[PDB]
This record gives sequence, C-alpha cells and structure tokens, in this order.
Amino acid sequence: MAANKERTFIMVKPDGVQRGLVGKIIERFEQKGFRLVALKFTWASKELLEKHYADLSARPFFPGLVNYMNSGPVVPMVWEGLNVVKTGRQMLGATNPADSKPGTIRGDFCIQVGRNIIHGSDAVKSAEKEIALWFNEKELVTWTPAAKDWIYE
Amino acid sequence: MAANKERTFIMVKPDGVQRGLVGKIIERFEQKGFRLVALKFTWASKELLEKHYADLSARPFFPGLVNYMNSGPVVPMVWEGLNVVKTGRQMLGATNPADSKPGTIRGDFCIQVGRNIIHGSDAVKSAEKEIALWFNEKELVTWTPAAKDWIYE
Amino acid sequence: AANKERTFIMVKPDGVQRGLVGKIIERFEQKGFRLVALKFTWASKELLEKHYADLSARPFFPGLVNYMNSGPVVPMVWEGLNVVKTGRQMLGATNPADSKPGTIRGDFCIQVGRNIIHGSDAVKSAEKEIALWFNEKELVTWTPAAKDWIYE
Amino acid sequence: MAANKERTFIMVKPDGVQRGLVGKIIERFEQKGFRLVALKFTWASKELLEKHYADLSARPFFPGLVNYMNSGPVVPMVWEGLNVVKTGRQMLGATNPADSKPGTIRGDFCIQVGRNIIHGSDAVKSAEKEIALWFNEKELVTWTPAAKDWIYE
Amino acid sequence: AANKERTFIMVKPDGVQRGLVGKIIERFEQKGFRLVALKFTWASKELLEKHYADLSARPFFPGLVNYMNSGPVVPMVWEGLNVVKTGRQMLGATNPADSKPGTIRGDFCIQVGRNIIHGSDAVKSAEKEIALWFNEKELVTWTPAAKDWIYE
Amino acid sequence: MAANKERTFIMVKPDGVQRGLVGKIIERFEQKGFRLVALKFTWASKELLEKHYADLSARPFFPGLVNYMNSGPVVPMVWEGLNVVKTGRQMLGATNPADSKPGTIRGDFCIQVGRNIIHGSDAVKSAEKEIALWFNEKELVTWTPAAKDWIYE
Repeated sequence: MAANKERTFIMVKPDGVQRGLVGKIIERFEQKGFRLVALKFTWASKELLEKHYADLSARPFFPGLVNYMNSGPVVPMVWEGLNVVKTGRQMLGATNPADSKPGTIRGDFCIQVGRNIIHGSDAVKSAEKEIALWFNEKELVTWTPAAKDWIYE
Repeated sequence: MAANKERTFIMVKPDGVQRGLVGKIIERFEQKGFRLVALKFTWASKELLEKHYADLSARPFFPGLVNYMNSGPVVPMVWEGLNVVKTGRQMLGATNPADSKPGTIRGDFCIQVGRNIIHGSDAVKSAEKEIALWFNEKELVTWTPAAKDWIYE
Repeated sequence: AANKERTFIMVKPDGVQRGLVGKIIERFEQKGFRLVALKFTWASKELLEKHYADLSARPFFPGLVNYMNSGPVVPMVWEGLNVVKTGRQMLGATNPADSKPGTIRGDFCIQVGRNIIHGSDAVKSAEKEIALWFNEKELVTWTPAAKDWIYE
Repeated sequence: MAANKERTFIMVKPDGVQRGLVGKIIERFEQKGFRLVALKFTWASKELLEKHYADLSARPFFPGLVNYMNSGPVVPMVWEGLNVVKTGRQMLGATNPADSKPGTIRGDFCIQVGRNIIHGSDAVKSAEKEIALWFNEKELVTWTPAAKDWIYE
Repeated sequence: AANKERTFIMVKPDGVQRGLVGKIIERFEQKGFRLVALKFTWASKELLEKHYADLSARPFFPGLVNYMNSGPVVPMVWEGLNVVKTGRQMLGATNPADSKPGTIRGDFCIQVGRNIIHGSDAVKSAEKEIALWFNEKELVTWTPAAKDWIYE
Repeated sequence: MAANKERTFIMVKPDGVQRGLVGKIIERFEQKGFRLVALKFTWASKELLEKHYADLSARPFFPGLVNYMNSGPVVPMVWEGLNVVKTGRQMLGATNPADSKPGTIRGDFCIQVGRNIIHGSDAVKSAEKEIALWFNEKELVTWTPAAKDWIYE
C-alpha cells in the first residue's frame, strides 16, 4: 500500500526487441531511480496475449493484434517506485508515437502506433492485473537498493 | 504520394558543423527509424542561399543572414518516413532554442535563434522545393531498410 | 551584457551520491553555456539557511537545511544568454514527477526532497546565490573558441 | 553445432544490479550484434550458487563467495552468436578489473576483483553447463533478427 | 602539411542498414578530426573493383565487390595529424573478433565480411581512394574554431 | 595508507575545457566507481605552473609550455580509490594520444601530445605533491558513498 512501493508492468514489444532497444529501455528506468522487480524474455503465446488484451476481444483489429504480438519475442518487466505507473507512462510518451515528444522512449525511438515498441500499465489496478498475468509471485524479487535513501525522502 | 515515403530536407548549419554536432544529429534520425535518402557536405554559394532563404529577402538583415550562412560549410540531408516533415520539426524543436524543449536537438545543443545549428522543412511543399534546390535526383538513394516491417505496419 | 547573464547551479547531495555530477555538467557544456565557477564542498547549515532564506516561512525549511547538510554538494556558476530561465527549463520542474523526460530531473530522479539539483529562479536570486557561494576571485573570465558560432 | 549459433552465459552480479548497470550491459551486447536468447532477474539460492561454483568447493573463500553471491539479486542471461563465448569474455575485460582495459565492461565500470559486476562463461563446454544450471530449455527463446544477414556472411 | 593529412573512411552497407552512420561520424568529430567530404551513394561494381584493386588476386574479391554493391554506403574524407594510421586504430582490427572494445568494429560488429566500415591502410592508398570516390570540388576547405586547441 | 583511500590528482587542461570535455571526463571517473574528493575551476598562474612542471624546466620549450598552460582555465581535481593513481593513468590512456587506445579519454577525444586535454599524477608520491600544490587541505572533502560496499570487498 506504501506509495513508494507501487509497481507497474513495462513490456518491450516485438519491434522493440528486433530493433535492439532492450538495454536502452532498461537504462531509462534504472537511471531515473526506479527499482527492477522482475524481468524475462519470452515468446508470448496467443493464450496469454488474449488474456492481456481481453478487453479488446470484440474489436475488428483483435485477431491481427494478437497475431502480431505473437510474431516475435517480448521482454516483460516489473518496476517499483513512487508513482511508477503514471511516471512510467510519462517516460514512455504518448501511445501514438506521432504525439510522443523527444526525450520519451517512443518519442526518441519509433514512428508508427502499430510499431510503438513498448507497453506500460495505464493505472495501478491494471498494473496489478498485468503483473499477475505475466509473472508468478516467486518471480517477483524483493530487495533493497543501496541508494534508496538518496532517492526517497 | 505514399504516406510512409514522405521526405523532408534537414540541414546542419555552419555552427552545427563547427561545434561537432553532425554525427549526433544523424544519430537522432537513425535511432528514431527514419531513412536516410541523401547526404552531402558543401560550402553553399550566396546564390543558392538566396534561393533557399528567398522568403526573407525583404526582411531585416538579409545580406547579414546570407553572409553568415556562406561563412562555413553545411550538411544538407534528405530523410524519408511517415510524417517525417512534421515529426522532423518536432525532433528539431522550436526554431528559437530558448523555446525548444529539452530532448529536442535545438533544446539540447544551442542557445540563440541565429545560431540554431539546424534547419528542417516546414511543410511537404517546401520540402519538395528544398530537396530539388539542394540535390540532383541522381543523388537521392533508393534502398530498403532491413528493419522496415518492424517500423511500419 | 545579455549574453553575460549568470546563474547558480548546484548538484545536491543526492546528485553526488548517485554519480550525476559529470552528466549534469555535460548538459550545460553541450548546450553552449559557459562554466564560470565550480567547486566541491560540504555546506554548513549557516550557509544553507542563507541560501534558502526565501523559504524560511515554510514547514519544510529545517528539513531542507538538514538534508542539504547531510552530504557534499557541487556549486557552479554558468554564463550565457538567458541562462537563468533556460537553466530552469533544462533542470525541469522542481517536483520531478512533473518534470518532463529530457530534463535533468525528469531523466534522473523521482521525489521532490531528493531532486538532485538546484538552479536560481531569477536574475536577482542568481546574483545573490553567486555572491553567497563564491568569492569574486573564484569567478573566472575567459572566452570560448566557439563563441562566435554560439552568439552573433 | 553451427558456429554462428554458439551460446554463452552472461550474468550481472549483485554489485552490477545495485550500481544500476543492467541496461548498459545489455546494450553492449545488443549493439555488438549478439542475439538475446534468455533473460531473468532472480535472487540465486545458495543451492544454485553451490552448483555454479562447484569446482571451488574446497577453497577457503568458497563459503564467503556463496554468501556474497546470495546477498542480492542477479541478472542471468544467454546470448547467441559467432564466437560469443570468447568474444563475450573480451567485451567483459579481464576478470580482475585492475587489468581490464577502458572500453571493456569491467574496465569502464568497476574497480576490485571481489566486486567485478559481471560473469561470462570461459569456454563453450562451461557455457553449455551454465546455461543448463541457470535456465530450463523452455526459457531459451528461438527467434530470427531482421538484421541477421547484415551481421553474418 | 602534417596536420593536413587526409584519409578515406566509408560506412559499408551493413553499417548503413544497422543505423551506425551517426555514431561513426561522431567518433571522428569527438576525436578532433576534421570532416572534408561526405556523401551517400550506391556504388557500382566498376567503382568497387577499382577501390579493391589491391585485393583482386584473392578468392574473396568477387564476393567483396558483390556484397559492397548490395546496399548504399557513406564515403567520407577526414583530415588531421596522422589520421590514416590513427583512423585505422579507431576502426580496430579488420577482423572484428580481433578488434578491441572501444574501437568501432570491436563495439559494433562481429564477422569480417560484415565489418561495417572501411578505412585507408596508408597515405598512398588514401590518396588513391579519395581521388576515386570524390571530385576535388567535393573536398571542402575550412578551418575549425577549435583548431588552436587541437594543434599547436 | 589504506589502499582503498589512495588519492590522485587529475586536471582538465585548457584545451579540454575549451572543447567541452569537463563533464565527460568527470563521468568516466564516477561511472568507474572512484570517489570525488576535490574540484575547482581556475586560471593557473605561471608561478603555480612552473612548480607543477618543474621537472621540465631544463627541457625544450618550457616558457612555451608555461605560457600555453596559462592561456586558458583548467579544472584541477582529486579522486580517491584503490590504485587510483595507476588506474587513473590507464583510464586517461597514453600521454601521446596517437598511442592512447580507443576507450581511453585521450584515445577518444584528442590528437596531439601538447594538446592532450588532461593530466594525471604518475605515481603515489607525485600525487601527494600535486594535491598539496593545487589544493588546500580544507578543500579536500571527506564523505562516504552509499555504494561503497558494492565497490569494495
């Protein structure tokens, strides 16, 4: 419940892996002061993707979206810190890269919304759901950064 | 006329060359996913510069502008991609660097509007004219990036 | 004189601890701003109370002074056109949660009491801060080779 | 057996995670052209560590080494490519950072051998063993980078 | 004249494809070397056979020519003290497996037939290469503001 | 006399300042894990410079050297850590930048030996003398990095 212990789900999409952006994305979160909680590299099954995108099941683009997200591997992650959900979204930039400003991940590194390299949870509740979908609890690491008292009041 | 095949004219100005920013500027376009079409290094004639800046010929300190832009070599370039004209301008930042936001090229690397290191076309129509002014069609390279299908849907 | 405006920028104890001194300096150098003064020091509470005198009516004032006295800092002076206002823009909003990506605070820190860097908020406060942290002898005058490519 | 499909085990050690080097290390391998095969974030058990370091079981420093490696989380990874084992070791630099040259991971980012931020397999056979210790086969991802034919003859 | 030595450096098709043009240019700029000529072009096999004439006795010559004709390249000329020899050192060993971290090839590529960049191996071959790829009209003469801080 | 508390003198020379390398140089020391102890920006007197370069007073072009080092401001620094004198020199690279390897400071950023951007002490004994020459003891800051126990065993 503690503000500083909020968690979000960030995922490098197949285009982000293909284009060599995994390290650069992780570095953005590390240098900011956010704390890694979970990390893996996986080819997501259509089953998992259909759960992740379940709200979109009736949309005409849904099958193509699932097929695309199943067309190469992804890097799911969990990050922890104060307002990491909303601040994470800020760091990512607008969902449509056209509107993402320079300095943001999407603003610096991609062009078109269907190839927008990265996903971040849009709310605390959706983050909790996404974390539970993509990770089991034993994959979530609890640790204490040496720099903690220089990052947080 | 294909949206993804739009081209813009980007030029490193004499101060950008002098201050060692050519590579950094090209890198920003490459990492974004835009496609290089043309590139050269040249000392622009006053004649060419007067055509490029024709819109300013009846405004203050035109001979001064032309003389300054003829005082050192420049790096004219052509870049291709979806909305590259508008997005290019966004990447450059506001023309006056005090208004340019951090993260942008002008925002990060210069200070004063008459020493603002870079130019980008302001519209599709002016891009077509600028490209034709600074390059011959034989200098425009046709090629296909390996990563194309991870940049564009 | 316009191009000779100066501002006070200081890396805070958390900026030093988290290894951001060079990165911060690099941001001002690459922009075209000119270094005028630089040092590394543990600031006394007496000095810090003067530095933050404008905030003395605020509940967080003693905590700010105590915190800023908990590790060393890197006071600096930078010179150039509109460097106070532009400096503030480069630093980003005082509260990092509101600072945009691309700014120093937006890229490198999270919470306002650990916001890594200070910059003067106006020409007048810059003049005050520069005089507080430095002797005139420590302010170096010189001219960058690139000056005519930065200013007309 | 194919030369280009050789794999090695690279692990960010607890000090490397603590000091915010995970993204930077991954970026070194991505930018080189090597291909990510597996990635995770974990607190290694003493059981696993005693298997990883089994050859050292009789050494007087063994218990302290295991305790230290169990004192914070690590980032185990697998990378694929031509001579990735030996070239990986080259990229890491000498095991003792004192002897690691600038440009290498250890040369750029650490000081003392007991806090030397990273591990890489020292031979193809030891890599195969380490990969099997730290990962299961289902965690190893097979995929094809768009850039493959620009990285390999 | 010593400080006016020139070498030919070219980003190969794999360097262009993998988005390394700016990074390569930046390495020479930050070193203090001076850009003299730059372009982007698809090279003909006729040109490439002349460029690689020294290697015509080798079994890999036709494959090298064909490969170098498979995508566009970025030919360049750089100027400065011992730029041919120092350029080669910056590029790293021709075979990337032998190129050390810190060099262009050591940092950015893996296999010798995909080794991203070419640099002249001697003053004489540089003179030949510069004349092959550029007209004298394309070689720009100018003087960097920082010159006196790079050379005495 | 503690090994880990060794200190060296590092100075950005006038060309390093002029060419905008101060931050980059400091960053290389920070990222390595060395500890900043002292830092200033000053225009060095000929008197001070003659003491610093006393060993060269009977060698060619001494007045020229002194005049050049008095032609622009410098950034004197003190850094602390295990074998920081020797490792510092390794990080700087060979004194003549043509011999300095890529990855080193001189290797990456300069060309000619009399314009070689940086100085580092050549031994523990010369460091002690240089530190005492350029700084007062009151300017040497005592502090403890949060990451110390992840840098040193």
